Amino acid sequence: ADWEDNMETLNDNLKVIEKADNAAQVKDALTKMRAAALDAQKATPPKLEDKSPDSPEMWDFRHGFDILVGQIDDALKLANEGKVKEAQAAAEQLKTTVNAHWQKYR
Amino acid sequence: ADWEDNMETLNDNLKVIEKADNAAQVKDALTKMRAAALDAQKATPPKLEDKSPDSPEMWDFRHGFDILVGQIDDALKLANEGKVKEAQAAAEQLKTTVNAHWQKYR
Repeated sequence: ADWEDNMETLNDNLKVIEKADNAAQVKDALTKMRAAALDAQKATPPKLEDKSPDSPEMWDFRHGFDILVGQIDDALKLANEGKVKEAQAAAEQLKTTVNAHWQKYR
Repeated sequence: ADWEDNMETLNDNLKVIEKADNAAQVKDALTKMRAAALDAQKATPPKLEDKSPDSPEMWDFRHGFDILVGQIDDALKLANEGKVKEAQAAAEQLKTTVNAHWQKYR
């Protein structure tokens, strides 16, 4: 539940989704990502330790993770529709944003 | 806390933000919208009462409100930066998505 471990779970489950061959594996990885993205929004990365809870920086942080959760939800939509290849593509598109957020708040 | 009340809250606070003449008014209305959107996302909307909670339609529902929350976050970012004109503009962009979600799931 600290921010780095949640970012790792996001990062690791991206690789898992790409190597995934079946729908259960993709859905499991997306479910783990959604949980990790919501838990990461409750955590404090180093660049936010000294920032007020209503600071623009905190709101920008929350924005990034709420959008990420929204995108993982849409990937879960596709997966549950039986469009698993589309769901994997949707997830893979998150890699640069996950990595960008990882570095921004490091 | 049902979905209809929360959608009404999103609707009416959009007009509050439109007519606001000070920063606290916009920030509080966005705060009320955020609470309404998150509370509305925990609910089951009328259109989906007959659907599994793991259904693609429910993930699409969750995706829409997660994106909406994400956008409210960014408007609160802007308002707390003291760019209330920009916050108002960002909030106007939600009136479209609020109304579309209300129409889809009512």
